[PDB]
Order: sequence, then C-alpha cells, then structure tokens
Amino acid sequence: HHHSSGLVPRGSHMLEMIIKPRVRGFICVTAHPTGCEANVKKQIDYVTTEGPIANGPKRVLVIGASTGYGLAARITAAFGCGADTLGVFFERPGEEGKPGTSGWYNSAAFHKFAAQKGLYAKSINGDAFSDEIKQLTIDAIKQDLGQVDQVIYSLASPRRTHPKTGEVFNSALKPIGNAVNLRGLDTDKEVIKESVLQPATQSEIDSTVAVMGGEDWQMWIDALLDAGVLAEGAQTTAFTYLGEKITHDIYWNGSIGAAKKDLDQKVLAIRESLAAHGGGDARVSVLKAVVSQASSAIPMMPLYLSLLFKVMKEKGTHEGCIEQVYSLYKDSLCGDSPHMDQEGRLRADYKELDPEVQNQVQQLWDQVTNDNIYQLTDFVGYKSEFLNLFGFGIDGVDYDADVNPDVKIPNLIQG
Amino acid sequence: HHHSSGLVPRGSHMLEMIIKPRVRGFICVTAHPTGCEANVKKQIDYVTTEGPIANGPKRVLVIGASTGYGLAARITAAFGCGADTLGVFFERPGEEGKPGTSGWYNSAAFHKFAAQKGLYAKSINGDAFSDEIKQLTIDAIKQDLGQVDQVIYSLASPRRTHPKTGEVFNSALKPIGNAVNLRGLDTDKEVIKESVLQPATQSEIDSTVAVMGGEDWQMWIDALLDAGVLAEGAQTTAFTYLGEKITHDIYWNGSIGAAKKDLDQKVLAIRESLAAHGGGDARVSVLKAVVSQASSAIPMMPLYLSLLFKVMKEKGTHEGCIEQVYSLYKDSLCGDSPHMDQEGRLRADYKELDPEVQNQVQQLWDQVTNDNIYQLTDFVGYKSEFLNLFGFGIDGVDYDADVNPDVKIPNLIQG
Ligand SMILES: NC(=O)C1=CN([C@@H]2O[C@H](COP(=O)(O)OP(=O)(O)OC[C@H]3O[C@@H](n4cnc5c(N)ncnc54)[C@H](O)[C@@H]3O)[C@@H](O)[C@H]2O)C=CC1
Ligand SMILES: NC(=O)C1=CN([C@@H]2O[C@H](COP(=O)(O)OP(=O)(O)OC[C@H]3O[C@@H](n4cnc5c(N)ncnc54)[C@H](O)[C@@H]3O)[C@@H](O)[C@H]2O)C=CC1
Ligand code: NA
Ligand code: NA
Repeated sequence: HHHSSGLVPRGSHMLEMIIKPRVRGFICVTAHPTGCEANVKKQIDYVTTEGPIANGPKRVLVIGASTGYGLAARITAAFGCGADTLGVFFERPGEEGKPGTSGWYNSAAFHKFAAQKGLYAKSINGDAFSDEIKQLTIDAIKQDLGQVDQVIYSLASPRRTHPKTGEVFNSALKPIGNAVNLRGLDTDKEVIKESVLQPATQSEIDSTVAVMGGEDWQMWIDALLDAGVLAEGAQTTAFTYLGEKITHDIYWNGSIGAAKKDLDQKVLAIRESLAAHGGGDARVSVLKAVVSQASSAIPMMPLYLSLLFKVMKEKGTHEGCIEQVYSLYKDSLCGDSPHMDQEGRLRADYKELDPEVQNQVQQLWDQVTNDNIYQLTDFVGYKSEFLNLFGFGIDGVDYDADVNPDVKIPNLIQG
Repeated sequence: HHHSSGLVPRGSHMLEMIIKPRVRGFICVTAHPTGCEANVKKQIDYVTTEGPIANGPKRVLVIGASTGYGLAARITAAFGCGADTLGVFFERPGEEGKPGTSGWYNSAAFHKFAAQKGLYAKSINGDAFSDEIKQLTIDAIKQDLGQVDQVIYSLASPRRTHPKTGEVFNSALKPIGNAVNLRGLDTDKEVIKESVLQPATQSEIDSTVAVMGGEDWQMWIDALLDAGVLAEGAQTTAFTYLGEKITHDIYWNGSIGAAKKDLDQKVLAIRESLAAHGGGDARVSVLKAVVSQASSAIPMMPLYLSLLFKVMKEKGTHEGCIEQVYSLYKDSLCGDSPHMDQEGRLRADYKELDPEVQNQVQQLWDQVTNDNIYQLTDFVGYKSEFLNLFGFGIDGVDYDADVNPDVKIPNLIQG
C-alpha cells in the first residue's frame, strides 16, 4: 500500500531471483540453474569433439549420476557411445525462491540435451542405499531397456542407512593409528592453518567402511542379477582414489582408505558373479583427485589440489572429470589394451602419480606457509573450479539477470 | 532433502536479498535500502557543507516528506536550520523478500541521521488527504512541539479521495483545448517516439485540479489554525512548476497546469488567514524541473529533462532537489531580499528559464529524432538520475551484497 501501488504489473521478477555464490568452508549453499546447464553442455561438447568411442556399452545404469565423476560417466556413455542411460542420484529439486542443488540442475540439463540428440534418459531420485530405490530402478530397466550391459557405481556420501537393519552410519575423514600433524589451507580467510587430527576409533573405521566400502555395490549387482536385468557379459566398475605418499596418511592409509580397500575385496566376489553370467567383468577404476563437493571436504585436499593444479597446469596435463572419464572409457573400459595395475584395477590417474608431479608438490608442501599462497599454488584455480561445480563463474552466463529456480525434469522418478 | 541437507547452517542470506534495478517506463519496482540511505546522507552533507541558514524556522511540518522536493525541504530545515521536523508521507514499509518504497528507506535514514545530530524527527505514514491523518499530525504537534512555525506542502499524487464526500479523483496529464502533437522519448527501447495526445475532458480537468490543486493545502492550514497548532507569524509554502514555452502546452496550459493555477488562487485566501494570525505569510514557490517519480511520468519530460541536463550541465548550472531547496530557503523563505515574481510567487527556477538555456533546448528539440540520442542529449544523465531516486547507481554501495529489506523506523505513526 503506497500512493502508486497496484497501478503497475509486478512482472516475472516476483517469481525469479538473482543467484550469487554463497560459500562457507567447502560448502556452497546456492546453485545457478543456467550455469549448471552451461556446465553440462561444456562436458557434452568435450565428448562430442573428441569423437565417438568404439566398442562401448549400449544400455547403462549410473549410480550417482548427477555430479562429478558419475555425471561425467553418464555423459561419456550417452554422447560418446550413443548409449541409453538410466541415472540414479539424490538431489533437492528447485522451487520459487529456493534454488535446488547442483545435481538437480545438472540432471535437468542432461535430460534436455539427451532428448535433443534422440537419446534415452530417465532418472531416479532418492536414496540409492535403499531397497526401495533398487526396486524402482529394476522396474524402469524391465519396462524400458530389457537389460543394462554396464553399471557404473559412483556414490559419495557422508552417511548410509542400512537397508536390512535400520542403522545409520556416519563416515569419518580421519587418519589411522598414529595421529596426524595436519598442514593445510583455511579457504575462508585464505591463510595456512596448522592443525592436529586425532586418529579414528575402531567404530569410526567400521562405519566409514559401511558407507564408502563396497557392500552396497555388491547389493546392487546382486539385486540386478536375480531380477534378470543384467545382460550377459556385462561390465561394472566402481571409482576410487589411491593418490601417492603425500596423501597416504589421511586418505589411503586412513579411514576413507579403509573403505576404498573394502572395494578391492568386494570386487573379487562381484567379478565372480559376472564372469559366470556370460563372461562379464567387474573392475575398480582409479581416478585422479579433482575438486568436488566430496573431495573438497577431505582434510588437506584443498591445499593438495591447489598445489596439484599449479604443477599439472605447467606440465600441460591438468584436467577434470570429463577428460578423466572419457579416457577411462576410451582406453580401459572399451579399449583393446587396458591399463591394469598389479591389483587388477583400471587406471586413469597416472598423470597425477607422475613422480615429477609428486616430487614437486611435496617440496612445495612444507614450503607452503606462505600467506603468499598466490605465488606457490594455484589456489585461484581451485576456488574457480569449486565455484564451477555450482554453476558460477561460467563465461557467457549473465549472473546479474533474474533466473527461475523452479526447473522440472521429465521422466524423473521421485522416490 | 539431499544427501548433505541440514548438515550446515543456511545463514542470513535466507532473510536477505540482492536488489537490482528493475525498470519499466518511468516506474522502478525495486528500491535499495543502503543506496537510499547513502542518498539521504549525500543531501545532508550538501546542506552541512553549504552551512547554516540564518533566520530559519524552528519547528517545521513537511507534507510529502519522504522523497523529492519535500525530502529536500525536511533536510534543509533540520540540518540547515537545526529545526524540529514532523514529516507526513505515504510509503510501503519493507519486509522479508519485499523491498519497501524509496520514501520508506529515505525516511528511515532521515530519522537515523537526525537522532545522531540530536534533532527531533517524527513521521506520520498514511493518506495526507484524509481527515484522519490531519488529526494524528495535530496530535503529534500538540504533544511534542506545541506549535509549528513553518508548513511545507509538497504532495505529488495521481489520485485523491475527498475527505468529506467519498469521491475519488484521478489526475490526467493531458493538453487542453487543442490536441498536441507530441514528440518524445521511448525510454525503454531508447528511440524517438512521435505521438498524438488528445486534449482532456472538462471532468478530466476538474479532477486533476481536485488532486493537484490547492484545496487540500487550505484544508491543512485551516485544520492547523483552529486546533491552535500554527504559531503566530508562521510561514507556509507549496511547490509548483511553471517552465517556459516549450513545456507550456502539456504542462502550464494543460491539465496539470490548471491545477497549479488553482494553487495561485487558494494561496491568496491562505495568506489572508496567516497575516491575521500574527502577521504570518503564504507563498507559492516555483522550482526547476527535476527527475522524480512524479515528473518522469509527464509526457515530454524525459526528453525535455534529457536536453535540459545536457545544456545546463555545459553552462555549469545543473543541480537537483537539495541545491534548489537549500537556495529557496537561504534566499527566499529566510532571506532579506526574496525573489518575488509578478504574481507574488517565490522563485528558485530562474537558472532553468535562462533564455540561453531555453533557446538551446528548443532548437535541439525538433532536431532530436536522432536515434543518435546519446550525442545531442544527456539521456545518460537522465537515466542515471532516475535510478538514483531508488538508491541505485550510488558510488560506494556494493550492489552484489545481500541486504535486509526489513528496515524499521522509530517514532513512525502508521495511519
Ligand atoms: N572427487 C575426487 O577427487 C575423486 C573421487 N573419487 C570417487 O568417485 C566417486 C564419486 O565421487 P565424486 O565425483 O567426488 O562425488 P560427488 O559429490 O560429485 O558425487 C556424488 C554423487 O553421488 C550421489 N549421491 C550421494 N549420496 C547419494 C545417496 N545417498 N543416494 C543416491 N545418490 C547419492 C550424489 O547425488 C552425486 O550424484 C566416489 O566413489 C569417489 O570416492 C575417485 C577419485 C577422486
Ligand atoms: N519533480 C519536478 O520537476 C517538480 C515538481 N514540483 C512539485 O513539487 C512537489 C513535489 O513533487 P515531487 O518532488 O516531484 O514528488 P515526489 O514523487 O518525489 O514526492 C511526492 C511526495 O508526496 C508524498 N505523497 C504522495 N501521495 C501522498 C498521499 N496520498 N498522502 C501523503 N503523502 C503523499 C510522497 O510519498 C512523496 O513524499 C509537487 O507539488 C510537484 O508538483 C515542482 C517543480 C518541478
Ligand atoms: Na559422481
Ligand atoms: Na516531495
């Protein structure tokens, strides 16, 4: 109520908003619909430019399909191999005044671009750990695809409700046995922060294994096999990180490492199931460390990535999820000469474990306490890539323009 | 609900927003709290820099006190004369997600700055045309000030509900008798638009006089006098515009002109009342054309102002509300040698009626049809000053930062 109220239409701005990055620590509380879309398009265009991958899968299930590596796998299979893709993930839909999560807008863009190219895209939203979500997936496959011939397992989560019992598990990102003296980077005030990380409890370890270990992976493959929706000679892979010595205390030989090690045991039994069903296979694939919501939470990773980026960038070998995964498919999942390590894993992360890269990063580490961080590291690149995840800092996007946060996805089963 | 929901505080951004100009025609649907505040501070600092005005009023009522000339008068009297000021106006308070009008944030800033300097500031929000609002004002004066010694009348409104009957009147901004061939400026697409403005009806004229004529002014002075709240030897003034020939068909000799002419008749009777009460006085004051919500609606004014600005700017005589009003007070309301025209009005607008300024503007007028508008006019300056009204384009304000639109005003009577 003012002297001139109602004399004029309010317009669409009443339903739309200006979305700017709002970052705390390694969590960003907003996501930009238009920027997320441009992101997906960027990855699709990368794949389309590299060109088709021969001997690829045709009907693919991606578990964890909305962001990071799982998204890159979905895009590689669909736009690199022409595959049908059923995506599973867990994201918050946008509504008026309330932007959804990145994975939601990424996936909306996926369905949009896939339809444009005449590709099958359907998605299931909910708790991949649950029996309920497993059954919905099986149902979609039965109805639409008959069977899938590749299953990509790509979940990153802080917790898991056990499907059969009700117990919930929280993962811990902590060292093991010996407490670690942690260097690192306060990304807020942008200063070097020295910290002491206590090791983890036995239970803290058994939980982290429960969440990020390979039990659910095996549950998925088992579920698919007796509903009869896994094609003979199918292929499944689950993603992991090994890193080299500098990350070893916190990651490989830490709580999370313990879980990733469980992956290595479970894969043997899973591989057994598949070889019996028409000579399929199962592998753990190792990928390079990248900026993601998941990895950016790991103690040491922001500074490690900041240094890794600096060094790989000058060698000319820096890359992200889509490059990593396109080459995993081209060279390893579908190639004639696959890169197989001693434990029988597939490898895409070698450019990172390059001794020249690692030695450089290591002597830069202790040397860090700079508060002249911008000289020795690519902390700028890190920040830039972190914002990118949520659709910010993309060229060609007008961030000052109103955008509607209410974006819907067709063929999206809400579980 | 997402895999990481609720694990983190949302923070103040949930209650705050990013406010950007959203303009249609001559109406802007948003206002920036921080920018409006900076605006008020700018006008206060202007007055404080020019320095105190001698022989000023001490207790002042401003009717129409939140924006434009009325605001400039409130600031001049308070910060130029140390006066107590009671403001009356009609504005929309801000709330979460819904920015209030400019006048609201202007007035909040006024009360803030006035308290800082130990000055009396109280305000009344509602329909100045109503008997109800008149009575609340009288009440505040009785309680707080005893009497006021100056009354500034400064309303600009498209409509008026008659206090005694119930009739509502809409004003028309149209020519008279002979229809006008209107040149002009489409401010949206930024091109010269030629138009034909039909003249106005008799009733359209009588209504416009009802709204912008001087009946309410006289009602106010009369109301103040018999409640006994007008000091002996008081002074009242009402603002008007005359312009020169080029604006004459649309303004002076048009519908709005008719109303402003009514002012000239009513002032005689009002002056009579005041001279009897201890030798007070009443004048119509004439001010220069400025960008305001009110004036920016008048056909021809955006292009006229755009040209006026260009020309006055190069003569070095361009100025706005506070400059105009500070000098009205200094030279005319409080000075020894007041500028009085033939009809006995006070004059501040002479720099505008400068024959050199008018001749220049006139031959630039017909010459306009440029669609090279940026060369002949200061259309840029116009836009800039229009955005300024709503708190946009101010230096030192971070428009990318979240701001809380919920700003409250102490000692604000809501009528
Ligand atoms: N980010 C990195 O440096 C690297 C990560 N990895 C691995 O790759 C895999 C994917 O990780 P990122 O790409 O970083 O993660 P991310 O945070 O970008 O993606 C996780 C995905 O899983 C989905 N998801 C999470 N919880 C879910 C749930 N409860 N139910 C259904 N879906 C859920 C998310 O919605 C998202 O689609 C992980 O196994 C991670 O360990 C391996 C190499 C390095
Ligand atoms: N803007 C211009 O070029 C010039 C305007 N004038 C005059 O100066 C006076 C003020 O005009 P502006 O500064 O342009 O207007 P404005 O639009 O900036 O201000 C109008 C003021 O009156 C208040 N108001 C409007 N309707 C009200 C209502 N129903 N009840 C209580 N308050 C109400 C508004 O809230 C605001 O405080 C007017 O008489 C106008 O004719 C004179 C010279 C030129
Ligand atoms: Na993923
Ligand atoms: Na005013």
